Amino acid sequence: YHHIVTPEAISLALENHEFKPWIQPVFCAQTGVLTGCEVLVRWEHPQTGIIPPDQFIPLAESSGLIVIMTRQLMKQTADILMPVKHLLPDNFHIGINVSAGCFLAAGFEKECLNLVNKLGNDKIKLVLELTERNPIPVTPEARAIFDSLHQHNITFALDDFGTGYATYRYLQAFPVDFIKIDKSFVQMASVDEISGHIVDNIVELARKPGLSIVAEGVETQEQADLMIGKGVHFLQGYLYSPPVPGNKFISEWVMK
Amino acid sequence: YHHIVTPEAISLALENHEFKPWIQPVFCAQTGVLTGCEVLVRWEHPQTGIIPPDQFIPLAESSGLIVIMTRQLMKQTADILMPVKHLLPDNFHIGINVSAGCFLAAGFEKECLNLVNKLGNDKIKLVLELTERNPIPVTPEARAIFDSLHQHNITFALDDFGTGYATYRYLQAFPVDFIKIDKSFVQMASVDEISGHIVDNIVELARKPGLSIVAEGVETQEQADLMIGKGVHFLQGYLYSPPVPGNKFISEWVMK
Ligand SMILES: Nc1nc2c(ncn2[C@@H]2O[C@@H]3COP(=O)(O)O[C@H]4[C@@H](O)[C@H](n5cnc6c(=O)[nH]c(N)nc65)O[C@@H]4COP(=O)(O)O[C@H]3[C@H]2O)c(=O)[nH]1
Ligand SMILES: Nc1nc2c(ncn2[C@@H]2O[C@@H]3COP(=O)(O)O[C@H]4[C@@H](O)[C@H](n5cnc6c(=O)[nH]c(N)nc65)O[C@@H]4COP(=O)(O)O[C@H]3[C@H]2O)c(=O)[nH]1
Ligand SMILES: OC[C@H]1CC[C@H](O)CC1
Ligand SMILES: OC[C@H]1CC[C@H](O)CC1
Ligand SMILES: [Ca+2]
Ligand SMILES: [Ca+2]
Ligand SMILES: [Ca+2]
Ligand SMILES: [Ca+2]
Repeated sequence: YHHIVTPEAISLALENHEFKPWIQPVFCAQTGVLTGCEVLVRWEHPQTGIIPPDQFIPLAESSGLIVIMTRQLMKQTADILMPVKHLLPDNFHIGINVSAGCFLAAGFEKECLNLVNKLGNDKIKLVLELTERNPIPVTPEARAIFDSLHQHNITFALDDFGTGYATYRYLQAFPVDFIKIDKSFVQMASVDEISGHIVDNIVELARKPGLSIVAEGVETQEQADLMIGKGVHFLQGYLYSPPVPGNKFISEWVMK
Repeated sequence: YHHIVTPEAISLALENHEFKPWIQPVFCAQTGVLTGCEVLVRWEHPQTGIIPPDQFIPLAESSGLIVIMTRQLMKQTADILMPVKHLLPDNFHIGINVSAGCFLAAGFEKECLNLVNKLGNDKIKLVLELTERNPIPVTPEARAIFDSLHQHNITFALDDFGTGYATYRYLQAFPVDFIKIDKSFVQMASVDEISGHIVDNIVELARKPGLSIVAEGVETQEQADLMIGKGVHFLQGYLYSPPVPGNKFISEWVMK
């Protein structure tokens, strides 16, 4: 078959609450312990099964529907974690992918605070994951939103570090708290006379005062060893677990 | 807008010859003259319009249908250029994206030769664009195909340079003739204290093989200037032209 995703299809799916948060664990690189997670959206379409984000997020962004989607994902994430919030490790980080439209929408900050207040400000840390692809623009208006969120104890990550066109300029405007190295670099062989120099360079550029580095996309122990050896702070990847449904995240990570 | 497609849908589209070669011009960095092109597939679906490769190539590759697709694209490319082959610049390069399945299929080399023989061996140069993503495996069998194609005056490019896990190893197994710097790096701002150091590093690593370098994805004169100044040999990008249909490529680039 040939299914076509249009704004009308996404909008109906939102009405039916078919966009679910799946969750991928994040770990301390030095101790191996659970420190957090990233929420990754999945469209659980009753007739066709699970549709991944690459087959709808870009249209959700250009149509504006992402705003409603992310609002639902944040409510649902809170609903999943509320019953086990007392079992989470202290300072448990929750990563939410935030596109430019979401960030700039009126009431965004109130939705962030609502998630934090449900789970416990003393307990979790909300991490808003931003990207240089189709980015938040550098305006005083955008920086004011960013600063207000920071003042309310919300933090930020930069996704896909090493792939952006003007990353220093971006970080100047949006001084985030975490740098997530793009998976492409995380998976490069240290011994390779080309690729080992690339990942070396990217990781060195990522070392900035106060910024914690997350190596995302770790698939093998040898990738993990390279990142650990470079003093990266957090690890995320298929080696540990792909993203899983809420209940499975609770059963396999919060409880283990 | 997002098309969720099955092997059965691709196969029917191949039966209907709906996969068309679009063509993007490539230029000499020093003189600005037309030197070649890259063929980029477009699914011209009669009911829904033009579907880009990101919404079907990966399934074409995993299903095996890419083999038939590329065979069609090569025949069609020859059919487009045959009527104007005498008007092409001498040594006109034709870049064809070749996935692992295509490369390894019996009769691949004969399909390459058929294209070359139609357009003229002393006239064009067929360039097979390979990628480290889902790559040809490093086996004696694979290297024998690669060598035989080289002995028949066919050449190779490495796509997406700067993104592969073990690029030196890859080039040692598959000693290509051109390096294409990935667009992500070509578009980095030289003045950026992060991104300028990344593109600097990637371009210096791209010299290491001592091959011709193509900068793809050039969108601004400043990107072009950075690449020209670094001694890159060829330029390709929206600054000059996006990929266009065959007739338009002939009318706008081949002809004057
Ligand atoms: N091969 C491999 N892949 C790994 C590994 N570890 C993690 N990943 C995948 O890498 C992606 C990480 O998220 P991302 O870079 O922000 O990249 C994300 C993000 O840009 C976007 N996205 C996902 N969820 C959301 C969302 O709720 N909102 C928005 N605006 N974008 C989202 O979709 C992209 C793709 O998401 P997913 O398909 O869920 O793909 C996810 C994740 O499952 C690994 O070890 N190996
Ligand atoms: N933003 C921007 N983009 C530019 C610019 N100049 C060129 N591009 C785009 O960058 C891509 C370059 O091809 P690629 O990296 O091999 O990346 C290709 C290639 O991996 C694959 N693909 C395309 N045609 C074929 C094919 O016939 N066979 C196979 N196996 N893969 C193909 O799909 C990918 C995407 O192709 P396209 O969507 O046609 O996208 C093309 C091209 O239109 C620029 O200045 N700005
Ligand atoms: O657990 C550490 C956290 C690092 C920031 C990332 O964005 C989410 C997880
Ligand atoms: O025109 C020069 C050619 C360089 C190799 C590329 O793969 C296509 C164009
Ligand atoms: Ca992310
Ligand atoms: Ca990533
Ligand atoms: Ca290519
Ligand atoms: Ca590329």
